[PDB]
Amino acid sequence: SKIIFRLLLNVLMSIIAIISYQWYEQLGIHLTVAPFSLLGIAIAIFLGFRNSASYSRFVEARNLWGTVLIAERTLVRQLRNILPAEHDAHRRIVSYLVAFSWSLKHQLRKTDPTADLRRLLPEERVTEILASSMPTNRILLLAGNEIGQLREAGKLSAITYGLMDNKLDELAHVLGGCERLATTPVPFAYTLILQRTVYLFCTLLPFALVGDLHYMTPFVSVFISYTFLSWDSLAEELEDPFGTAANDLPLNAMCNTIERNLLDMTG
Amino acid sequence: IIFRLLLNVLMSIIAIISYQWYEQLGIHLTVAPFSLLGIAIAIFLGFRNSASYSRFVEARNLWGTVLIAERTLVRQLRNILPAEHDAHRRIVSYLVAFSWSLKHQLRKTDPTADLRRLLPEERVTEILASSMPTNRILLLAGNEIGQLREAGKLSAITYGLMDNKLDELAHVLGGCERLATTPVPFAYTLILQRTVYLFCTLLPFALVGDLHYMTPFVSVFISYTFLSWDSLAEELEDPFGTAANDLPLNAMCNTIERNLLDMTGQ
Amino acid sequence: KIIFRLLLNVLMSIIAIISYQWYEQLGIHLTVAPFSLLGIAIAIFLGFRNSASYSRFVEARNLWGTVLIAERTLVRQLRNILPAEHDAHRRIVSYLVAFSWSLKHQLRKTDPTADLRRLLPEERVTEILASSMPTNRILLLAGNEIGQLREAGKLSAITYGLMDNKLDELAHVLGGCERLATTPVPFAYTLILQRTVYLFCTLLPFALVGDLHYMTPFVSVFISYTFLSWDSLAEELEDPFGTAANDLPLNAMCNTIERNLLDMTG
Amino acid sequence: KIIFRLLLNVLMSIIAIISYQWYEQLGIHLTVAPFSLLGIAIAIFLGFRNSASYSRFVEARNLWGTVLIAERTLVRQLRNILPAEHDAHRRIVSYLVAFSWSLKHQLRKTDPTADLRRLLPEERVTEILASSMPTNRILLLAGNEIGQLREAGKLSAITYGLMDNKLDELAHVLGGCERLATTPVPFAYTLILQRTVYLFCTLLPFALVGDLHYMTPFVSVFISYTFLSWDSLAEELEDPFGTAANDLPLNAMCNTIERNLLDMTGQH
Amino acid sequence: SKIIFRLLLNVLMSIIAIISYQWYEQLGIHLTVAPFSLLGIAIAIFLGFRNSASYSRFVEARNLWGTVLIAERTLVRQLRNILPAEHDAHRRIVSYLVAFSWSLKHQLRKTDPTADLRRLLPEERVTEILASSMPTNRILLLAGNEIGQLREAGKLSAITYGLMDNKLDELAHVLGGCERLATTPVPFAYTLILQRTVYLFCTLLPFALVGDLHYMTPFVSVFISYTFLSWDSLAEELEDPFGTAANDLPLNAMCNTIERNLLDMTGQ
Ligand SMILES: [Zn+2]
Ligand SMILES: [Zn+2]
Ligand SMILES: [Zn+2]
Ligand SMILES: [Zn+2]
Ligand SMILES: [Zn+2]
Ligand SMILES: [Zn+2]
Ligand SMILES: [Zn+2]
Ligand SMILES: [Zn+2]
Ligand SMILES: [Zn+2]
Ligand SMILES: [Zn+2]
Ligand SMILES: [Zn+2]
Repeated sequence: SKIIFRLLLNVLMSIIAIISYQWYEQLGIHLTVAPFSLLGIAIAIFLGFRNSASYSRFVEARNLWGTVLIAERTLVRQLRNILPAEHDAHRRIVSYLVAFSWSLKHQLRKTDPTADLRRLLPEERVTEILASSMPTNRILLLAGNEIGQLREAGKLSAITYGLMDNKLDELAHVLGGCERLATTPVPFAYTLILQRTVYLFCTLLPFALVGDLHYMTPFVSVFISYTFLSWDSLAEELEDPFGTAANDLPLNAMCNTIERNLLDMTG
Repeated sequence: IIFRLLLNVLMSIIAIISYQWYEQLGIHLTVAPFSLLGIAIAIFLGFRNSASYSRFVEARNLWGTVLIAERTLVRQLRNILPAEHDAHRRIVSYLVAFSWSLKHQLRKTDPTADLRRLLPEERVTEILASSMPTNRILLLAGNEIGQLREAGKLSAITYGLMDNKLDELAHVLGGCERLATTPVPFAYTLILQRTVYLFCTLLPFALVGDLHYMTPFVSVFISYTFLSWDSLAEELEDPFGTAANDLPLNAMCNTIERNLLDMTGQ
Repeated sequence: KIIFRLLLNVLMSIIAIISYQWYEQLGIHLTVAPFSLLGIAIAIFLGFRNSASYSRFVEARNLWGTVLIAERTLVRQLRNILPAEHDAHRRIVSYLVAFSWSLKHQLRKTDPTADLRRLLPEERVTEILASSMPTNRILLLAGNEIGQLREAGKLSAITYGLMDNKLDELAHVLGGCERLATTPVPFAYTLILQRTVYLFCTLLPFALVGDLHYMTPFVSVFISYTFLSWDSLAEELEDPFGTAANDLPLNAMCNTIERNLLDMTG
Repeated sequence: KIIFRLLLNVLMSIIAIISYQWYEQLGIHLTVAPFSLLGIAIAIFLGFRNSASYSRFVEARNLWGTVLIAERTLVRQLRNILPAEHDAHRRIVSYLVAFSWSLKHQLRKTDPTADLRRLLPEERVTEILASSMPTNRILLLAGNEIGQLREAGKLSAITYGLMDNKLDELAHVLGGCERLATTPVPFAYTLILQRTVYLFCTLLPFALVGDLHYMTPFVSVFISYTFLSWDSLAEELEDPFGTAANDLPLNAMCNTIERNLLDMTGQH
Repeated sequence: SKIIFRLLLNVLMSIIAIISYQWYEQLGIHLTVAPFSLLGIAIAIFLGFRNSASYSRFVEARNLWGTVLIAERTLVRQLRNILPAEHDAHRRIVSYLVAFSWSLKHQLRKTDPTADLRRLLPEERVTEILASSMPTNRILLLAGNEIGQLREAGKLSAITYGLMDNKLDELAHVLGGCERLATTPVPFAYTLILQRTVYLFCTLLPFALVGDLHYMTPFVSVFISYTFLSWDSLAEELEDPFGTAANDLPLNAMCNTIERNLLDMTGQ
């Protein structure tokens, strides 16, 4: 959908290349294919590496969200297995854990967490969380308070308390990894130039292809332009994995899966 | 894969016998632009198959950890409570339930017969009532270990060491679920398949000038190696499938069960 | 500074356009086929190199991501288990925060004394800066604070150990950042490939001008822009701790850390 | 084994010369440009394939490394915690060494009887050999020894846990190696992926004569050597536990760790 | 290096080709550049992949050595933090930790450690350390005897004893990874291929260049051979990161940094 526009332009520069062609020698222009085949292969190589980097940002982001689900399930498991009777702490903690993940989606989508927070917590908490530098980080400190007082209440050994504390550390690592990938994107520094280069190549290519491909120029030029531009825009979607493009991650579904898992695990 | 090679032999034969008419419109196909495109395709094909490959390997890793963490959890119980064979058999049957249930979840098949062969039916009923049955099998197993802990037969220190093995099985379950629902992005294989198939049909048309009657044998050779490589990526999706090059999840589940049993004198 | 070299190449082309006609008396012939073998090879090497430069920048960010993660969870641990002991909260947070600023000045080679005096008594600042490894001594002192809690019976040996592991993480960060700063990417990779990228871009028109006559500036400028752009991209990524817009925003990261740790302790 | 295919390349090259005459007698032609597009595609796929093979080799290399690391530090812990318990030192050490040799035999699909019988008493050798997974049973036996030191009260639960971790590392090695052996990720495609390289290297002189009429054999086999080296080297690394020139020296590694452990308990 | 030698011979093959192009028609050799473009690009792809592997193993070697400093630092931190009064064991452990790094240097450089060992430790210990097949291993065992005796004097708990024991496990992983990088290089086929082919390709190339370019052949055939040989010889450096070459890790300075960190941390 994004590239259909500029594919048709390339058909036009192709028609312009075909109409302008017989005049090359009157206009003084000689444009052979060998120099463009060298330039095109070097962009291919560079598009290959940039796409590899983008995808691996995607794969990392997906992996970090996988750990929210893994580590919330097993903190709840350890609670049910060591303090089975305290359904009261069960429910408090699960709300923090469910809050943490919706809070994190908003942080990364850069949207308002007030609604989701009120749906799950008391409004005194909702405002303690909204007041923080980082709500997600505030939610974790709160979830740790819940576990801390069970230790001070003697319901946990220092060993079974260390076991659950380690799961909140796993979520701290998820939080940091998501902020690194969010706020430190792939260097934009050249993404502007990284893309300027690929379309400049696609319009000039028919002008250099016609001499060989007299009337087939618009076909082979559009085929070539398709592949180069598809790869470059996938590279740019996948490179903001928390974005809202169609190939980005489905953070809403993932927060829902997370909610259903913990609620099913406590009630 | 074998069908589209023949359409290529046809295209090349069409190109051969329609070659007379090439300058009628001034349509002319050079090899040069097609070798630029064929090289930009080989690169992207190379990178994609890389991701398909890494995805398949991760799934084999995950399943390998099942065997490892289950072997080592049963090892600890045998080494620490060599007397308590009742707990031995209980914990082994949950650990074997987990693999089978994970397999059935990944293949979206019913785990009921397997679960009943291993567990008492009250336990099966608790598991299948869950919207996440394999995750609940872990809660049960964690319970067996915990009452060994609450009955004083394990110290907090080794209880914690066994709980950690359960956390490893939890990472397998998550990673399988994440892989199952997170394919390599479809946009990748969409444009690879559009681009690879178009390029193979057009190719004999551009080879016919250079190779007069030789195009069918060289154009077919070129398209076989691109389609071989492209279809390798498709052999490495669905690692949890049932196909011949999909993982042998059943045989791996039998190995798991075979190990834990010979480990407890059965 | 890269744009400068573009215009030199435009000149190399117009000189090569006018240098061209006399080529007879010296007998110099330059086809473009050999130059496409060399430009391809350079592009392969430049792509592999940029990959290494990007992976080094990424590891820099991960390192800094870990101080923020490790300092947050150490302070959360303190407030979760000793929520009364705010006299140790303030001392440790001040140590954690000074570790970050000291780490930053260390990587940027600037006087840290302002930040240290702003966060610690002049007794401390005199002591830390007397050491040859100031960031290492801050970790040592932060280790004392937890250790004194360990002897004061306020922490078990277990949770004393758990907080020790967070200082360990910060020890690995200090080491990793030091290792990135002292061990630059093998310089053989930067200027020897900078020279061959440079030589290649100027010598390119003199080999193009045969096939392209007055297009040569237009096409040679395009190619050179491509190579010099990608090569300059690897320039930036590969000194991640530098002071430059594209480089890591260390001052912001340290302010976020300080605001987070204080926000966790009012 | 590959020098045979190189010589067929000089042969094919002589056919190309003495029959090129009659090629256009039919109107059949072979330029270089199509075979240069195809050879570059193959070279790209060879790089990626060799990248995957190599990373299989490095991982098998890291897992064997961990065997030596974990056996050394477990024996170190045993010596440092229980300096007096030499009978226990000796029993565990022979299990550790039995584990390594039995892992080598398991990966190479050879018989471990002689190494087991040199190191352990026959009641345990028949028990180990009876088992479904002998290396796994050796780990279980090593674990019983550490278990009875705990039940006898000679170890804290903590320091008993520090050594039990050492056994878990060896269990991860065992599983990683099992997966790197019976799980070539793709199979009978390497048959395709290398048959492709074989046919390209035979058709190459037919496509080279026109440009370079009798020089083809020297150029045709230079190129063939290049392509077939990279391919066979990929297949060597693909199977790191094999007996090839570029595969793992498991024997040197099993001998190093035996030598380390005897030197570590005062048997050298 | 030895590279500049090989650049000058390319000036000879070119002038040879310049002055022997005369006889090409008479000798019946035709050498289009096109087939050499296909070989060159192939080799460039393989060289690109290989350099990556070389660079990776170099980066890993620097990483391993970086952990020596981290693990030794924090071990000394834990000792002061946990048993601040025991400056006597502080000094013995640190001399072991210092001997470990110097011995690790000698082991990787394959040089005698006796001098550095004599400088740092009593004579009975130097003899014991030099007897072992792996002195770095024996040094870790000795440092661990120190920690162990502090545990059986009741001066450490089982937990804080564990906290410090982990640091020695870390050091063992360092030893193991370094030993692994030192004994397991990139498979030598990777280079013999890339050494024979890159060299052979670099000299046959002007012979193909002369017909297309006649007297420019030297200038351009040299540019190409510099690019390939730079990239390939640089790979060879990065593959022996523990080598005594100029571009290899500066192991002596890292052992000096390590010795000075550890002395600064302990009063001196
Ligand atoms: Zn986890
Ligand atoms: Zn509950
Ligand atoms: Zn494990
Ligand atoms: Zn039993
Ligand atoms: Zn952490
Ligand atoms: Zn406070
Ligand atoms: Zn270890
Ligand atoms: Zn002994
Ligand atoms: Zn460490
Ligand atoms: Zn001291
Ligand atoms: Zn001439």
